[PDB]
Amino acid sequence: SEPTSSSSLDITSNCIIETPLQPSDFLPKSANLFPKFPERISVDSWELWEFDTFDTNGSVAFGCSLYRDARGVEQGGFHAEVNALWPDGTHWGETLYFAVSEVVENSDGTTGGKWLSKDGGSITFHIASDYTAAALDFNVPGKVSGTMELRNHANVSPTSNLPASDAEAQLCPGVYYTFPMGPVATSVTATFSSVGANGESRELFISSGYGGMVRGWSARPWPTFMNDAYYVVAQVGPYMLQILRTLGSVFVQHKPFAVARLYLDGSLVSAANTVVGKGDAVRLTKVQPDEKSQGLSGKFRDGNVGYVLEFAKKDSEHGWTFQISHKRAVWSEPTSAPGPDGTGKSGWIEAISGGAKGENYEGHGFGGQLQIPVP
Amino acid sequence: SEPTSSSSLDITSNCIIETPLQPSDFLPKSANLFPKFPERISVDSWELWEFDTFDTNGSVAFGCSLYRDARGVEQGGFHAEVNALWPDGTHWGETLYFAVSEVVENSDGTTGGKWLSKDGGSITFHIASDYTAAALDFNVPGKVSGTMELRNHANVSPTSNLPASDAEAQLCPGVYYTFPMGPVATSVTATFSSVGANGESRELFISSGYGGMVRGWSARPWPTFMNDAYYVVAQVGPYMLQILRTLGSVFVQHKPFAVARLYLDGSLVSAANTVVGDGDAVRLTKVQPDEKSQGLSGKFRDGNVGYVLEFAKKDSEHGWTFQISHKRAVWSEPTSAPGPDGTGKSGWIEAISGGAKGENYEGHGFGGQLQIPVP
Amino acid sequence: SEPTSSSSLDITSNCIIETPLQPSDFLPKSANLFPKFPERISVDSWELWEFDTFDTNGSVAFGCSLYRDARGVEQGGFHAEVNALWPDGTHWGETLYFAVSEVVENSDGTTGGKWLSKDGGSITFHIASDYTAAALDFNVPGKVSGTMELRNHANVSPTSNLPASDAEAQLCPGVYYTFPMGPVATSVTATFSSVGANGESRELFISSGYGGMVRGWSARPWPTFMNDAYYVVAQVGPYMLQILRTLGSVFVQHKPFAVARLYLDGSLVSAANTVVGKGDAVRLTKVQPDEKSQGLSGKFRDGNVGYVLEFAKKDSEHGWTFQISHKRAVWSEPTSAPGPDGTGKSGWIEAISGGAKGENYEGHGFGGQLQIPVP
Repeated sequence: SEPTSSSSLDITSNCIIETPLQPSDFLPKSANLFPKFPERISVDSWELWEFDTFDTNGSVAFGCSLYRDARGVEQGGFHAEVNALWPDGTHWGETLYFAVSEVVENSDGTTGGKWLSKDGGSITFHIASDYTAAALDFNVPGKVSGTMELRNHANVSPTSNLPASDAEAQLCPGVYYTFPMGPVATSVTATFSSVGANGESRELFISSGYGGMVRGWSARPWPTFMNDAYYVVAQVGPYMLQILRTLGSVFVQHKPFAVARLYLDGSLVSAANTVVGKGDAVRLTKVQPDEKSQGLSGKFRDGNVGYVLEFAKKDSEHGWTFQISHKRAVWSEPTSAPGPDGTGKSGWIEAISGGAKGENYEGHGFGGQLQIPVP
Repeated sequence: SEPTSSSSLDITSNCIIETPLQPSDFLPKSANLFPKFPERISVDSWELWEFDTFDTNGSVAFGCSLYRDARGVEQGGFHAEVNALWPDGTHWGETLYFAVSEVVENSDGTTGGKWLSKDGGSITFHIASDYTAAALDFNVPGKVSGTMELRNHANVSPTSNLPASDAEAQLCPGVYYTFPMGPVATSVTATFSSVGANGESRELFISSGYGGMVRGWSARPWPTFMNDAYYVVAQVGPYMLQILRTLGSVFVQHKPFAVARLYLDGSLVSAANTVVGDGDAVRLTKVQPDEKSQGLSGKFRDGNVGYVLEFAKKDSEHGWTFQISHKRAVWSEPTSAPGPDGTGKSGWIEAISGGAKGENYEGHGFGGQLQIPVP
Repeated sequence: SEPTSSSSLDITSNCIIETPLQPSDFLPKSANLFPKFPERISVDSWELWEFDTFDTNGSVAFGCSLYRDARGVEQGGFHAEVNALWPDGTHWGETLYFAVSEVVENSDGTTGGKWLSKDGGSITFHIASDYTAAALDFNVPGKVSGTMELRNHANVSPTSNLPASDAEAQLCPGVYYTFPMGPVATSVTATFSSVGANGESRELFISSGYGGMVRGWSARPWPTFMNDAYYVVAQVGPYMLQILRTLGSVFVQHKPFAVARLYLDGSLVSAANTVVGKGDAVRLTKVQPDEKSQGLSGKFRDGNVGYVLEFAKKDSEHGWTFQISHKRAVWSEPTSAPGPDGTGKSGWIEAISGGAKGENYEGHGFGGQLQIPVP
């Protein structure tokens, strides 16, 4: 509970270098929660600690992505992307900025994080030494206050499933993207200062909610390996799934990449770090509204109404397939100038069905898709 | 005095490396005229020493931008952009390539530079230890010979206004763009061997010309932080202004940046390193021909006939506003294949008017705009 | 003899770093066959050992490009492009991925290479210490087995013609592209398990064939310096020519580059490392089907039916001009989504004629062109 490792960066006091930085090495069988760029970042480098929640029916969602990268220097802070959805369709969403990001590892092996702004507002996290619990405290004046908790209850420990090699931790060479907590039950108690029309509103998820945690980092900037991405975490009957799939920019010859994990009754049954042309592999196919009647489209040039997600087992014909349809729109922000080819990012409360061949379990997910106009 | 530090690069002998280099650190309250990549240029690094002049009436102009740029090296050497405009509208413009670029700092604190080619041809500059004077000598056989001088006569020294921090010296992280001489009186006496359809011309500005000097450098190549730029140096009654404004490419999330300086009869009255986001800030708005009748358009996809330039003073409602109209075309070169979306660069002898509330000064500027086909 | 230098890379074990690596320095008057990134590759770097063959009549072709390439590693391993063409027009072509790539230099000065996969399949090469002979062995289960030989019989040695400076070995700064064996006679005996309608077929090129060898490497990825390339090796009467000619992407301001060599009965008579507006220069002009009736087009947006290739002496005004027309299609693969601006790569068995003024020699070449969808 005394700090034994400490990284503290102040984006307003010269911690950005304009040439590449190599991160600290990946640690096998660790959740690698301590920053990999501990003293300085480059204009390219990024680190992500992400915690999302939603209730079992998908009527409410609350997510928080904490970043260290240089995108927010002009706003004076590291990014904290906070998004909330109520049962009535109201959405609250902001990129919040915090001049200081401090992450410590304590002697007991717990990890603490603190995004701190000059006015004293903060978002903090605290993660158990064995990665089975995470707690966030929000204290952002005039924006959002409250708490979020994620807990793993599975039989097999988080540690048992942690990547043992760089390949198992990687989206692609040099891009690390990991789901170290696996299946989590969630709870939220939060208050938002102004929602919809200048009014305060509270939000609750009770210890019975779903969600997921993401730990990611890279020296490589996103445009150099992707121009389209999809992320979701979901519960579909007894299945717990989590996936990031990128579609490459021209700088990786438009190659797709994915990191994906599938649990069944709390046990890992599929781990994929490759796309169907190591462990397993995944295929992710966009669904168009001329193919499937149910599902919203986002507001930009990507008109898909959902996806088909297939987990293919290495040895066999036995796999798992999930139909994902966009059920409720969360966030929506452009990533280019408007127009017929304008791109953007859209968050979703997904309706998902499927499982093994013949199965038709039904559940929900929380995630989002993004394009940026990189060739 | 003899040279006390010396940077000499020669395109025949390993002057460029295929991986990134961090420049030497920015020096506070210095003009930073000595090369920031003194032993070798990197795959993407560029350094700029620029000296532009025009006469009080805008009838003649003469500009020279000296580069150490990996792009120029790939194209033949250390390069100089040289552009002249005569009262009848004839333009002379060439990119000149040199095998050797040498910059020294001397014991007395002066800075000397020499772009030199095999055949003896050369462009040299000599800058005073206190940056109040700069002299160029042109001796390029069959192209141009003569001299250029800039002399600052302000009672407040150039050093007093020099950037004291990376913030004040930067367009954006790692991109340095500075106007260390401030307001200068200029003169030029040059002969050009062939102008128009046959024929030698002299070109003269009497010490009572206007213009300005630019010192810039970065490890980051221009396409990674911009795809559209406007630069101008101008005199408008008692005002002397200098501004670069970039609009970002996808690689900086389309963020706009600016470095701008406004002097009032020799004293700095507004310093901006930020764009207004609806030191001080600047707003730069393009003007289209359906809005304003007076002004030329460039020959490429950017159809604007000028700009509105506003300096917004921190905490005040009252700033300065300048109307910029494209009066005379200088240089015009494509930067993509031609077509409806073809990009290019255009130089201008802009007609500029305005000032603070109640002011209507009128003057001229020398500048240019540029697009490149990067999303 | 025993290895005195060894570089062995394994995709299971930290073979690629996510930040730039500088290669080992170019060695003057060496074929530089040992890997320039010997301990690991970077996420940008690539290295090429390429060996191509065709018969004198242009009825059959067999080529093998061996790579260590970050893009290939991202896509499965150290890759080999293997392409074959039979007299009836049947083409066989695959990209093969290998877990291990090993190159050694032995005490006798020979260079040995081994692309090796988990199942024991391999492609090996062995190159003589004076670069006059090279032999490849293919042992790829279910794909291809056999041998390819290249031998130089010129009275002037390969060593006499090797580049002596970084400039003579370069396409552009930092991109090395070399033809160290010069003119070679070739021989192939190969068997392919499945070609056309699932049928194995043998392929024979008697020690009376033509072809060429390429050795290239760079820390700079292809999109950052090109978006269109043409490569060919050919025999036209007593002439043996070899050229790469790239057209720049926006990241090198669309500048064209070339590396080209022309031999007359075994002696180097033109070495060009520059495009027509140091040694000589080359001009490479596309020919359109509205200009010339004979010649195929590729299947993508580049509709050319051939090229005009001119070698220009600096210190005279004669040179050599060759007419290149696409005779037979070898490989054809898209490099973008399909459509009116869809790009791709096309291999060809070229018909080539020409020479100096008053010459009309006729022969054949093996090569290809490619575009990548980078502005």
